[PDB]
Amino acid sequence: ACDYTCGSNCYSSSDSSTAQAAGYKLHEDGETVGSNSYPHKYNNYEGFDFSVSSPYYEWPILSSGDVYSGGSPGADRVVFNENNQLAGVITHTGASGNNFVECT
Ligand SMILES: Nc1nc2c(ncn2[C@@H]2O[C@H](CO)[C@@H](O)[C@H]2OP(=O)(O)O)c(=O)[nH]1
Ligand SMILES: [Ca+2]
Repeated sequence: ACDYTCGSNCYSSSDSSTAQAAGYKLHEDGETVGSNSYPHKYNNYEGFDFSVSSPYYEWPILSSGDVYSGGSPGADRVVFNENNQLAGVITHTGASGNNFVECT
């Protein structure tokens, strides 16, 4: 079973933890990768009720199991805060335009 299901993509806790560690490290170092400059501030326009406090940052989580290092980011993201706490896993899949919906 999946811990997080983003559309058709299946993720376990280990998948999200691994992606998060990568995103947080780049955040600390003040470095970004890809044309969209990840990791970057996630404003939460959607108004998701995250249990942890802002500010939030989004970083891609890939269905291939590999850590994002540039190129196409896909539709899935892990959202973490300044304390390196996981807020949630979101996706553009099943959401209109560039909006997000939570991965169930
Ligand atoms: N839907 C959405 N996009 C966000 C949010 N925060 C930042 N963005 C960025 O705002 C722009 C319009 O959605 C995009 O460039 C998007 O970045 P990503 O596309 O990298 O997620 C947010 O809370 N919701
Ligand atoms: Ca996996």
